[PDB]
Amino acid sequence: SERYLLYREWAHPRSIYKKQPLDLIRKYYGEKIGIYFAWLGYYTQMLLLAAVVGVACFLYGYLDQDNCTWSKEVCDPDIGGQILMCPQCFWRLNITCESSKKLCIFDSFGTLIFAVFMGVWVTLFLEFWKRRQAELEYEWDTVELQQEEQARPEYEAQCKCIRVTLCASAVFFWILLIIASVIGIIVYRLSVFIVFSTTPQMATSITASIISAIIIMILNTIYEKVAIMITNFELPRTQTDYENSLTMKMFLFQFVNYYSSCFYIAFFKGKFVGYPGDPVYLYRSEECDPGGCLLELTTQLTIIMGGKAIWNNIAEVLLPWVMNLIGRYKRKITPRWEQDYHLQPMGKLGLFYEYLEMIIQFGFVTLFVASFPLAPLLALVNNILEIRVDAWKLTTQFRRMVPEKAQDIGAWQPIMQGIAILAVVTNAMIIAFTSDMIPRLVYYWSFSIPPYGDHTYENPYIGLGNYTLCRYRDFRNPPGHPQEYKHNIYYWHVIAAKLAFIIVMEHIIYSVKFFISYAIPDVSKIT
Amino acid sequence: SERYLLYREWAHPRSIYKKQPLDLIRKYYGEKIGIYFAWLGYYTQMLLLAAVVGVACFLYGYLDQDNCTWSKEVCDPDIGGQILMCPQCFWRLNITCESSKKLCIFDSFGTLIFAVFMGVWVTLFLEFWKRRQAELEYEWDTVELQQEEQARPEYEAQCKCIRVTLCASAVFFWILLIIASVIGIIVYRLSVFIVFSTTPQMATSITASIISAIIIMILNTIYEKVAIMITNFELPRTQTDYENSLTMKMFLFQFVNYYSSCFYIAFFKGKFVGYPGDPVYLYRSEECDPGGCLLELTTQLTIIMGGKAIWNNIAEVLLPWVMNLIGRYKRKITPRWEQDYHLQPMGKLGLFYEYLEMIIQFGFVTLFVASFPLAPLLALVNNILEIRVDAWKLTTQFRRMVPEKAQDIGAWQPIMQGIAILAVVTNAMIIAFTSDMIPRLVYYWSFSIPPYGDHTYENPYIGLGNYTLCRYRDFRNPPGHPQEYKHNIYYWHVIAAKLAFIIVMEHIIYSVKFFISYAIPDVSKIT
Ligand SMILES: [Ca+2]
Ligand SMILES: [Ca+2]
Ligand SMILES: [Ca+2]
Ligand SMILES: [Ca+2]
Ligand SMILES: [Ca+2]
Ligand SMILES: [Ca+2]
Repeated sequence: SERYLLYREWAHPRSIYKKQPLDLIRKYYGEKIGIYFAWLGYYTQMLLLAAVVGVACFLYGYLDQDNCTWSKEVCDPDIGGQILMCPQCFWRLNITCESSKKLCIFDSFGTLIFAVFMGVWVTLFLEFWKRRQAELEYEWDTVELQQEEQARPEYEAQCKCIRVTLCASAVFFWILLIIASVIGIIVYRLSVFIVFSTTPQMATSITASIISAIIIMILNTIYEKVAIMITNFELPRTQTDYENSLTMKMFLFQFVNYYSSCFYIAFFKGKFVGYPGDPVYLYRSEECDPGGCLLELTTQLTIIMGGKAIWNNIAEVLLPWVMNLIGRYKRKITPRWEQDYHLQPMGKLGLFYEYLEMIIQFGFVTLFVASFPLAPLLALVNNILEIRVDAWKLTTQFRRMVPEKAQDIGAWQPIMQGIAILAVVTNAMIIAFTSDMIPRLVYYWSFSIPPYGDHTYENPYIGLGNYTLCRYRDFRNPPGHPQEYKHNIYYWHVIAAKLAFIIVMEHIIYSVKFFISYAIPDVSKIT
Repeated sequence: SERYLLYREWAHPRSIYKKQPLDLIRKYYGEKIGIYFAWLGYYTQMLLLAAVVGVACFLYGYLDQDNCTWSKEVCDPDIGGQILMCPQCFWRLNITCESSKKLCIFDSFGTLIFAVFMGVWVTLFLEFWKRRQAELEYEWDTVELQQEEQARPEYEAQCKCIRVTLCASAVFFWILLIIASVIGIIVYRLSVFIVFSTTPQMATSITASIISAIIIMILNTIYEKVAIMITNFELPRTQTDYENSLTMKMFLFQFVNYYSSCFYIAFFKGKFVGYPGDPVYLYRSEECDPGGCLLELTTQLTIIMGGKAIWNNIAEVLLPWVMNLIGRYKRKITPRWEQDYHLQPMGKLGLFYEYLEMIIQFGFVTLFVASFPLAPLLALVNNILEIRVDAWKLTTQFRRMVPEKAQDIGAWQPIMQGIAILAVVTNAMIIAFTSDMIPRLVYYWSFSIPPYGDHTYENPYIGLGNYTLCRYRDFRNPPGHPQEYKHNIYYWHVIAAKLAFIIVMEHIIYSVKFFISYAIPDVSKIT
């Protein structure tokens, strides 16, 4: 009774805090299932330390929240009460004072330290993963005879370059489709901010994040179906080619869907707004708060990740169980074959979707870690739950999966490598453009001086208000400058500082990654 | 008589324009010699197209030299004759007019196009090289039984972590030694510019380049001897470990020696000079011409490469021949063994030094290609000569080398990969900081406008001259500014433009390299 023990001591909510019998699940399910579960466990282990360091940096930021001079000035009625921000489509900073209280934690030097540590942690991730992979290759004898692969039945049924190009054109067309949907989310925020105003922006951002997550979830299944149909339409000569093409297309689409809103908030929202005179029109691109949209990006990421965890895990629990229930309703002693056939077959893909979910989670954790250090914590929790729920679906709900030989996770590993190659740069960008820490450091080290400071060490504006001078979130020329409402020394200084920081961080982190890869061998000494 | 034919149709100055019998030299010398010669031939083939495109861009620059507005203004007595440059340690731009005539060609948009093409060419280099390597692996059956390697006799004579650390400390100490020698070259220019002044800077730069090349050549043999002694002092368990350690140490030292002056001119010389008030002291770091030190870097690179080619090839011809002559003088029908024993043995290293020379040439061609597009041309010539001279030294001068199995060039290939990873960035930097094209483009696209321009579309200064206002090569505040002799909008704008260009070029070129590597498979379809 291998399955009885495998369900009692594993694949059960009660046994969630027990080690995985990797050898036993290899003997039962197969090599691919075992290596997937081992990879998930190692990912959880690394995210544990990631979360510990993130919580440490978050506590550092929370402790320094009391000494946040800018946030306290925002919340100070003497100065913050006199802030007159220009309209987006004349809200004072007071309504955003509490936001600043939770925003100074988002952009603090502890967050930069954690971003550097996250680069280091991503570096340590892949090397130890491949060391463990070689260890498992030796232990389980994964390296065996790789005989010539049999052609797919649909490929041989009808026995092609133009078709591949048409498939690529359709994939890019659907990429433009989801991009247009995200633009609709931009239109939604513009349309719903006015009614919310009659701070409203916080609820608007939360609702927009919820709507975007729901749209992503809805479109995920639609693209799964259409991509399966398209990949069947094209002809891969082997099943491995089918798997690789489907992996590439699904990864591209899920990357775009999940990270389109995140990239818009990090690198597009509020970047190109100009000045109230001659504002940029498309129409009337979204603006952002003085402290940047790092708060909005953090809210969006937290909402997406938590909703994904909760709702997706509940769905993974129920949908196989719902299908089993509906099969049992179709219609008491029953044999093993009858008991197992009335369960959903896994399919030739299998763990592809769970791998895709974990890769999306890795992208959320690494690509956008400069926003809030608390992403790994919840991610760790997710992984914990994931191990059990997946195991449950592989033991009780679905049938038994045919064993497969898999010395590695497959095309997901190079994808992750590329992800890291992007993620470093992305984090740098988030610290530079998205996070307003660079302007604060620039002020603190170059403008408190007496030469720059004082310390020793249509026209709807008139219709919508009776204010004389409004403060905009830009470094452009204030009134009294010879060329007012235009770029100045401050704006180009800040942009140069951001670009120099990006270059320095990219080069230093890449050098550290190269040093770690060279010093740490890909094969363990014990192995 | 294999050697007779191999000397008649190959390894001879007359047969310099004939294809290499790769199969015949594999049958005679071995796998490693054949793969080295094939790699050199393919490198020459790629440098042929590199040189063609470089000459095309150089001709474009020479044709546009007539329309170089800045250079013609420099050579115009009405404006160029009124240029009053501040002293380095008050030379007018007229003495440098001809230099500007040959400098506008150095920094032209054709050079930027050629730098992009050089990134693309470096990308195409390695992929086709490894395709050819796999083809040769299949053809020559290079993949054979790699039995356990025998321990070195000196390693087993005396049967260690502290010793390795001491060796690394000594290597870094000698790196500091050559750095100090380059600093002495900096002191030499400061000391010899005054006597040359009594344009002098051109002759000073040429003499400094000659002296630096001679010093590099002198120190090369010294480091070869000391590195051999140190590597014998340390204990590698196998000959391959000895080869890898020697390769790393020799490559690091030769990289530092050859490229220290180049990096100083590109990224150190004239970068930190400040303003005549409170100048930077160490003492009195070197300054540069208004058009940047790209002319000096081009002169240094051309001198180093041409002198290396000519003198090093003559030495490779003569030194084995000189040793043969001195052996024959020691003391007529003689047998084969007597005829061949009176020749210098190749040694266990063999083609290591020729590989090192070619890697240094590749670094000169790629790392510094943003200076002058004519480097590949001469480099091609070098390679041509190299093939013959090396072959001669392997056939007539030295003895026959023991055949060795080498499916690849070895540790030089990853080194080259890293070189390319640096070279992209380096070229970007040379275009940004070293090349003054970015300030010219910034002016042409942002300062000709009426708001910025006028077009519609101790104190030794008084002792050394009676001038009132001198023009310095910096964007700092001119007199009349509220904070004069200080950074302004222009300087930070230019620095931001340089950093943004570097970031854009790095990302675009890296994306192109990734696309080329992914699209072009590492194995040929015919293979
Ligand atoms: Ca999930
Ligand atoms: Ca799951
Ligand atoms: Ca590594
Ligand atoms: Ca040479
Ligand atoms: Ca040579
Ligand atoms: Ca490739």
